[PDB]
Amino acid sequence: MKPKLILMSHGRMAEETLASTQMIVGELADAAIVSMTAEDGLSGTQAKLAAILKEAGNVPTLVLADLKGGTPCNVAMMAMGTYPQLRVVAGLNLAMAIEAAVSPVENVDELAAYLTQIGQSAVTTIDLP
Amino acid sequence: MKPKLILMSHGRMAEETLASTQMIVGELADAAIVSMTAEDGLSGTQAKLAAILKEAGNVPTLVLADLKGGTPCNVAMMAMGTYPQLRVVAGLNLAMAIEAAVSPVENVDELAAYLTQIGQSAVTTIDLPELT
Repeated sequence: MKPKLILMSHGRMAEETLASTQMIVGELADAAIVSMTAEDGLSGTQAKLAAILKEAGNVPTLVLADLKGGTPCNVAMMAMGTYPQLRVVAGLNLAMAIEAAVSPVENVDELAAYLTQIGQSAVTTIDLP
Repeated sequence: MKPKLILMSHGRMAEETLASTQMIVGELADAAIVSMTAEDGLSGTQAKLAAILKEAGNVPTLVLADLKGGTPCNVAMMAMGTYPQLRVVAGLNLAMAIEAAVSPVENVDELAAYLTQIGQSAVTTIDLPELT
């Protein structure tokens, strides 16, 4: 067993990140997606996430959110008041999604910490000789 | 800003990253995009970036690439041998794109260093306060 994965973003970034991840790891990438439109706002985004979390119930779950302090990330954070096995990591990049897809890490806290280090290590300037 | 921006990725991730950025910072967020499809491979990806870089000439430019070691990033890296004022940062996330879009930083090396720091700081585990 493995935490369930959800990618959340403004607009269609998260949906395309999943699709891009599938170019590298194929069907191993299978996260649920919350794509906040401008029509959604806070309440629409909350409802979208709530439909996913309600359908899963009290199971280890990790949201990879696009951006600290954006409405999608805020909504994921506020859901942690309800779901004790939900964790959230912000700053979604493709390395994080690939590693989340392939990681055998079971524990949701360990997975969050690992993907946090992965995502940070993935950001570098490409420095030529 | 100063440097021209290019976002590059496998698939349409870069494309939608720009769209999301514009919806946060406004219509002034601008970047060229390379979307490497499953049919592109090396030559097609090289050609897509070359069309953009050739159009702009020897102008300070920053590529924000999705993933180190991927073909999009490698293609950007290879272009640096031809374009002396091009730099590349890998690990694109939304915070990096927002900050790039509004940054008034004119020097390319300063801008790459800044966005590297932004992109790393952007990645954190999120917690509700506990104050109850």
